[PDB]
Formats: sequence, structure tokens, C-alpha cells
Amino acid sequence: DINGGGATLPQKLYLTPDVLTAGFAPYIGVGSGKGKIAFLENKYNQFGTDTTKNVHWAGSDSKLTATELATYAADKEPGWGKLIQVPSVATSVAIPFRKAGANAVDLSVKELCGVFSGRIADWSGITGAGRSGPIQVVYRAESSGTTELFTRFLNAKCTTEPGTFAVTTTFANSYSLGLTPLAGAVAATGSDGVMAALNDTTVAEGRITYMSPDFAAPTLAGLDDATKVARVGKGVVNGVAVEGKSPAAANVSAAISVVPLPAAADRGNPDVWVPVFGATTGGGVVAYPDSGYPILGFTNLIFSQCYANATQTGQVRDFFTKHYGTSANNDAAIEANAFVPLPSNWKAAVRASFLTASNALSIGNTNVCNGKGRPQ
Repeated sequence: DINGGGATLPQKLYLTPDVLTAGFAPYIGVGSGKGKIAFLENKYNQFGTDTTKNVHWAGSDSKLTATELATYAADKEPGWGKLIQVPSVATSVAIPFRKAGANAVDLSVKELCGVFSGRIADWSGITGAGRSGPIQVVYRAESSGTTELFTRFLNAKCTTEPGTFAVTTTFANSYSLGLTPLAGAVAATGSDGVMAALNDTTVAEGRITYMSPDFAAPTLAGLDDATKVARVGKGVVNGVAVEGKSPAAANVSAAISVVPLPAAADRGNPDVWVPVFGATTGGGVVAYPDSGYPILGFTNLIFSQCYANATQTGQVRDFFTKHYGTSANNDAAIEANAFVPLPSNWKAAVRASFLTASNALSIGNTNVCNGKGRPQ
């Protein structure tokens, strides 16, 4: 079997029949931090107890760090080939909450920032929401790509809190003044563990969190129910009151469509393949959009260019052919699970480097992978 796992944000997508193609074992959702370790160190123990199995790929919504990349290049690349890091799909980060009320909850960015810094501790501080009583933040206990995507937004946009939010996979380490300002914030493990805490009816109402849109509501329609999933983006633009948007994929697709391709000359560097959003556009960073739903990013795949086993090599190529295909692809499934397909130019770029046989970066390239590859 080809063994993969990691990020929980897209786990239900990868578990959907026929999204992963022939030869792939069922995806094991354990978090992006564990997915990166599993791949980089070939440690199946991050996925399960059968450590005779080898790891072949990971899902991650946390980018590979400079240290991770350099260590793999020195330790693993000579025998296993280059690693490949590519976007899989684009995603919003949803803000589901448990607090009854007929009114739409529509967070301004300033309000969102105050909720997650602890400055706003009561629902009455959310204008127009018609709710009052304590807010309780639920967050991911472990190294999480959802946390990275979310804190990247807070770092860029929460610019008038007492403290500042650092970009991190560990939410408890983000705010400069710590979690102490929050009263009774609750940590849970996995997208599912956080949603279970959010939905726990044995505690008082008031909980709020950040979440994969595939987990944030039971169906796509539920993402548009602003009594359960917050709109974000409420404000005033050119003198006129604007409403925020739901985290439905339709509200981030336009912004995703104009994300620049990775710089051609540097496409051998896995770091350039995953765009990150930031306050301002420039130097590889893409500005968070001023229209549509504001909190977005990419979730990614990590693969090897080379596999020791030729059948596995072919099966990996078949998966890339589908997932990045012009047609006969996974786009319908991607949308059904609340995500945004990659734009056509992005699919073409991924194919041109990693599929097209003549390219030096292509999976299973006979010249590059001659006598090399990850173990089967």
C-alpha cells in the first residue's frame, strides 16, 4: 500500500471514495505536525502502531520550515530523491460557534481579533448579534495547519490589540501575552475533537472556534447559517456599511483564482509552491483579499519525486493525473467537501513540473530516480 496521513482539515475529502486512486491506503488524519514528521522522518508511528509500514506522502496545511527542508535535503534526498510540496486545494477558515439567537453573527475583523485575543469576553461586544453572555474560545491543542492558516490571518490583520499574534501551528503560543487573557479557553485534539467540544451540550452555550469548512457545519448549506457559523468582514467601505461573508467556498474562489504561480526559476524549491497570504502583496506573499470572505489559504500535499517500487511510482503519477487533471479530476468532490479547486493555471503548473516526464522534477523521472526512491 501507499501510506499517507496528516492534516485533519481535508481528511474527509481524502476519505471520500475515489479521491485517492488505486494503491492508496485510507488516509490517516492525525494533524499537520504529525504528518510532516511522518513523511520527513519516515515515522509511521505518527499514524499508527504498525511501524513496519513506510510513509509515502502526507497532507499538511502547515508549510515545511527551512529546517525541515534542509534536514530532508541533507539526510534523505540523496537516497530517496527530492521532496515535492504542492497545494492540494484552497480553503476558507470558518468560525463556527454555539450561541442561540435569531440575529446573524457577522464579525468585523476587529471583533474577531478581540474574541481571539481575549479583549472581547462577552457576546454583547459583537455588534448586531443580539447575544450576551460569556464567550469561550476552543482551540487546537496540538501542532495544527488550521492553526497556522488562522494565525497567519491574525498576524496580518489584528494590528490594534494589546499584544500581537505570531504565525504558529500551536495556538497557545500565538498571542504575545499568552492565553492568560482568555477565561477558560478549551484545548482539543483534531478538527473532530474541537467540533465535539464546540457542540458539547453538557456545558453552557458560548463556545466559538476556528475550523475547516468541511467540519464547521454538517452540510454546505449550514455554512450559510449565520446563527451557527459566523459571517466575517462586517465593516464600512467608502462610507457605506458592508456585511461580512459566509465561509462558503464561493466567497473565497475569486481571491484564489488570482494567486500568482510559483516563480518559474525557483520551482525546484518546494517552499515557493505554497503561497501564503499576508497584509500586503509583494515578495511572494499574497495580500489577504479586501472582498469576499477574508480568511483563506491552501492545504498541501507532500510527496517524494522518487519511489523504489515502480508500481507505487505509477500509482502516484495516476493520482497526480487525476487530482491535477484538466478533466476527469477531483473537483466535484473537492467542492462537495466545502473546498475550492485549484485554478487551471495552477493545475497546469503542477503537471508541468511533477508529471511531464521530460521535466527534471517529474515523479519517477528515470534519469533522476535511477536507483533511488522511498521504500515501499
